Amino acid sequence: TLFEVVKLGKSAMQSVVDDWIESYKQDRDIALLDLINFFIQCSGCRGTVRIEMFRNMQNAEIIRKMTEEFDEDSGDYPLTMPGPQWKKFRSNFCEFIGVLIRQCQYSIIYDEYMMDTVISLLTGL
DNA sequence: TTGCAGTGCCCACAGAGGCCAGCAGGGGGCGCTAGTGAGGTGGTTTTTATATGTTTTGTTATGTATTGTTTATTTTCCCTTTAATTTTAGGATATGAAAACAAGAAT
Repeated sequence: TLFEVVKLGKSAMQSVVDDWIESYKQDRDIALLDLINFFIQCSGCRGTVRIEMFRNMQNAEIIRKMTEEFDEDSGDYPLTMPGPQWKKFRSNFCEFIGVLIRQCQYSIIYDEYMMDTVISLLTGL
């Protein structure tokens, strides 16, 4: 529930950034799954990415499936819904990306693992 | 004149072939109808589309609460100066205790 944790009043953004760093050092797959799930539920898609469906089958059919499994109740998406709670949601989202990527610049960002999948999925979407 | 060898004629029943009704062969043209097949029109609904009313969303303005700012009255740390207050002899007191005297008592 990293989408909800980042959204619903995160006390310290660097704290959950370090939590994601610790989970990635523990196991790359689960932290990558959590980051992808965070991005998908940040896109307004209420579908949840699973371990095998992230690991095995590719990103374009993931995009097609989440287009089929968007599960909307309205046409609005979290980038345009009214204001306050969602405005601070968007700010926390941007700051989480910035702090998470910038904090790993010393040793983690040269493992050549997360950026391939992240770039592929984000480019496809 | 006759017997014999050969001819004439008349009939008749077969023999034959045209005449004729009967009958079957292939094909042309009409009287009439059941049964679909398709095409056109009308009705129905229906579905898209359009417009109106209500409500939801976004924007604006006012009031309250929070943070900051130079005063500003504590307040408090640090002097130099007294006002109790304490300590050390120095003399006087007192209350005791021997010491001498005087008074019973004994020898």
